[PDB]
Amino acid sequence: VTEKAEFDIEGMTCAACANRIEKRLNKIEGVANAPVNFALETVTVEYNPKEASVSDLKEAVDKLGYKLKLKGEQDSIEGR
Repeated sequence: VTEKAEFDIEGMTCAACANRIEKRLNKIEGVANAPVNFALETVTVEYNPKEASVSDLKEAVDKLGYKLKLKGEQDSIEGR
């Protein structure tokens, strides 16, 4: 179905600005959820690697102005 990926944020960390992320990611067709964090400096995306990719959504964030890159997956631990 969908894969639960994490991305680490270099630029801004503020609720309303970050809120644009949600829409900028929800733009991806093959998306389910994108409950990004607006303090912890981490974006978290639930999307399928069929329709878009990390590179695409990364571009959406770069286009906002501030840089994005993958970290790994949901959380630092919880192997499941």
